Amino acid sequence: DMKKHLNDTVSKSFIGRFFKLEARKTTFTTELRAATATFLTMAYIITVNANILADSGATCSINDCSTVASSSPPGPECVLGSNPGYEQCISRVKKDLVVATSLSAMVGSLAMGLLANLPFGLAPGMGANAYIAYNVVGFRGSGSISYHTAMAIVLLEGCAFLAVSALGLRGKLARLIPQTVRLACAVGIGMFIAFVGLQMNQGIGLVGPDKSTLVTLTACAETDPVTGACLGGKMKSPTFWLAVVGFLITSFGLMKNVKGSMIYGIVFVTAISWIRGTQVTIFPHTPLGDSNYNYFTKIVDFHKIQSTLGAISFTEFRKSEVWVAFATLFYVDLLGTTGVLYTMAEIGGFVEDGKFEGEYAAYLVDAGSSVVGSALGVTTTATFVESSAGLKEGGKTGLTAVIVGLYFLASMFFTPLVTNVPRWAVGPSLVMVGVMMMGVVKDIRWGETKEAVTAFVTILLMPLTYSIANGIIAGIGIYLALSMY
Amino acid sequence: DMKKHLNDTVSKSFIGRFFKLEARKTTFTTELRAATATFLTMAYIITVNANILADSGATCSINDCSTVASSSPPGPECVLGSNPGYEQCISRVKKDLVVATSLSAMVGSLAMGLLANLPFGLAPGMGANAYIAYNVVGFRGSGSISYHTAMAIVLLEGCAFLAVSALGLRGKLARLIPQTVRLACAVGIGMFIAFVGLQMNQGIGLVGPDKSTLVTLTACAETDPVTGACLGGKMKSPTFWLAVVGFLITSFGLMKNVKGSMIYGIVFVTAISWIRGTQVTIFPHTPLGDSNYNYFTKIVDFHKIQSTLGAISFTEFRKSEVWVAFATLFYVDLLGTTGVLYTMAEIGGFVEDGKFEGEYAAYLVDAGSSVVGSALGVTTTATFVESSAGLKEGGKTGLTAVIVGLYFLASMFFTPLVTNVPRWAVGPSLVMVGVMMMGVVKDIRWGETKEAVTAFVTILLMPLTYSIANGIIAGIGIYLALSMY
Ligand SMILES: C/C(=C\CNc1ncnc2[nH]cnc12)CO
Ligand SMILES: C/C(=C\CNc1ncnc2[nH]cnc12)CO
Repeated sequence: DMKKHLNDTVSKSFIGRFFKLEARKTTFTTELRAATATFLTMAYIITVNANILADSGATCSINDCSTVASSSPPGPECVLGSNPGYEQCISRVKKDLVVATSLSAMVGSLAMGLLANLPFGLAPGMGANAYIAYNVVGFRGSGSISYHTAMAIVLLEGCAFLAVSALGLRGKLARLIPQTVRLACAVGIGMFIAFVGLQMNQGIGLVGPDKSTLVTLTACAETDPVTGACLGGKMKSPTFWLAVVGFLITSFGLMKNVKGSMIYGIVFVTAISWIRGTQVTIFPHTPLGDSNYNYFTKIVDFHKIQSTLGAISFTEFRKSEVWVAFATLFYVDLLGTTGVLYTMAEIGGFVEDGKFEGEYAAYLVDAGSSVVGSALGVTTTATFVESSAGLKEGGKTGLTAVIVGLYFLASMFFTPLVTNVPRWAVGPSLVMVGVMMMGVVKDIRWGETKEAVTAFVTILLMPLTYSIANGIIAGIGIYLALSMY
Repeated sequence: DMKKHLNDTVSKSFIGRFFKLEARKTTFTTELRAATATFLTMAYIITVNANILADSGATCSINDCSTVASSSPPGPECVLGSNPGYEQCISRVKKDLVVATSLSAMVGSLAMGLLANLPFGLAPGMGANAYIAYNVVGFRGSGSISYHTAMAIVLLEGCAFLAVSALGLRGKLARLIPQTVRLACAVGIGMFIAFVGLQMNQGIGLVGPDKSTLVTLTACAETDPVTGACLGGKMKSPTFWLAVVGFLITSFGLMKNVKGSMIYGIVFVTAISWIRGTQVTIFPHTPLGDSNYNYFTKIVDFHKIQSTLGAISFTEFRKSEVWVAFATLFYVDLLGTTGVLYTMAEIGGFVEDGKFEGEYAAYLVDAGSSVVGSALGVTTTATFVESSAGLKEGGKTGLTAVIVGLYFLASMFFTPLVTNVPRWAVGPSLVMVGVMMMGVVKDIRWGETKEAVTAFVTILLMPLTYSIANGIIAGIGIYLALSMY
């Protein structure tokens, strides 16, 4: 009877009256269990998002390169790599981005818990970060838009979404969109994300260049340090097989319904790779590896934001090729939010005939916690679909988001253990999230050619052309041209 | 009453008794209408397959190159292009391949009509030719296997299939395969075929190379003649827009259910491109264009096979990297035939409780008419899924295949009109067939992760790695590893 008296003294306290613990039958233990389940399922993003945004040309630029035998280092030599100053800068930025993402997940999860009494969790999810980490800012200073404007457009989009959802218009704005294009985009983004975690610059290394044909299987061991082409060997890379083993371990966690799956595989691969000396190690004997090991000697640390702190440059909104990014970010956010939260509501005992009793505040918290992320060094956030563990277990009030935020407190003190995760351990998680996103393709009306052609074009043009915007543009254009009357 | 007496004098003739026109209620007019419908739907392959196999490094080799200022032309300079002798050789081979494909479609359609009394049509379909035109023989002499062995493996596979289906084993052989892998392969082959008709060497030219990322949108006009890289311009290619217009015309033929769709778009684009003088023309003012126009001056011709006549080299079955191609061709044929014909049977009034009354001969005719194709210059054939027009209209006997063969007689006399079809008019047909193949993805069990992971891996690894065999191997390996007990 030890649990019963704790539950009832909590319920009769002011917390219980504030959250109405008596109504919507549930106890403190069930809510805590739901919160820990959701955290275990969704904890994979503290490192995945940080690693995605770290190799995305952050504040570090050509001005922070080291000194070489030449007079001054020009552009395309430092951003490529093989330079100590830029590597140290990127290591510091990757160290900072973990704390930035944890703070961005806490601010917004606490808001969703307090302002609205709903059991959800918020953090900067896939999509928008996968969009403006390789398509807008490019890979290490590529593309046309610098990193400063990439946060400015996120701030503008968040403010625009807040304005649009405050006074009621977004309900009538996201309903006129065709039904097939929404699902086609949702599938194409997942396919593109899965494709990203395969190349031999951000993933395991299963795909590379070729002269005659564009893409060829090159999981190859002799790997040129400067660029990444191989001088022999095929499907004998010591790291690719370990990554595949980790992916198999993760995949054999989805069946039999284990609590959290991706995090276990990530930590298994990382723990195996932490061994100093083997050919699969993450700390080599170079001075960079020595510094990384010296920092890893201590397991807990209190890092302070010093590099990518709030710093927004509003001096680039005078040209083209930037407003299109804003338009497509608005489109993607509107596509996601309009469906994910309403679908998530049905699992719980919340959906009513024509209202939700908390929709208005939940939609404003989701958009509201985007300015805080833009002036932090991260991208837009969204209600997580992979929070169904809590709704399946229990808990109908704001003891899920608050406890998730309290757990995320105990996630930024372990920065040394989250900064040395190898790049090849991320790939399996990206592939798994691509599979989960693609799982919805069975809801598309493939019968009539009008929807089938549009869906196929939108799905295909995203991974091949390596740009999310082209798929949406080509889907909308085909749908408009076919329906000309 | 003019039609009635023709119908009854045909029925009471020996043809009617031989085909049992009285039973399986139907008349001569209905069967002829069904045959013309099937021919109009499926006539798109006389030129598509010829164009696919023409730029696949045919008998033409380094020994047929012209004379230049150097002593002798080495390998990688002639097969690339920009040489008169090789261009003339490839033009002659493309001229011959149309007649070869027409003969291969006739022999086998007549057999399916006479030996078995079923209304189907046979021709070398997509898949196997898309496989051994860019993956085995490669693009113009690439890869590891010469063109001579590519026909030898087809002959061996056809003989093996005939032996396997003669004495009953293939019924119990194609049933132990997992259900998800079959559909995953069927979708991946379609995706790969659609991807093929996009590159700027065999398709419209929407996809090309890039340094940082592997694939980038490059529908670009300034196009280097030697290789195909552009020195400026984007999405302003005068031929890409015409190809897109043709694709739209074809797509606005699938709704409203017009008889044949792809052929109309192909002939529209080709007729527009036949104009001499414009920047989109197919006959330029170079001597090659002058010779092509001189041959096009006459509209009808009786071409005789002179280059790729039966010529099989059985001297390469001593090494590796060839038996794997045989195994995967056997796998693909077994995957296709086991489902397409049984599904096609249900539409007609033929399927019974446990038999088909004609399955045994139909399965042997399909495999039997592969040796004749191998010793002709083409690839394996299969019963066409896009013959549903006849079964929907009428006709329950062998007046469909015989009339289809008679029509294919009136398709090789028009070689000049089938040899000058531009390369950019083929792409829309490839994309449309990719859409039709992908349409089946809704039948895959995406619920459980065991099937979803396998299906996603098999679907994704085909277009990215640019090889059909890798997708099948990676699907089978994952399915075997996940189910280890
Ligand atoms: C809505 C956006 C991205 C969509 N991503 C996600 N949307 C919903 N749940 C998730 N879990 C992980 N990532 C996501 C960006 O605004
Ligand atoms: C079975 C094979 C290829 C599958 N291709 C096709 N299978 C069935 N119908 C068709 N129509 C056009 N192409 C096809 C090769 O043996």
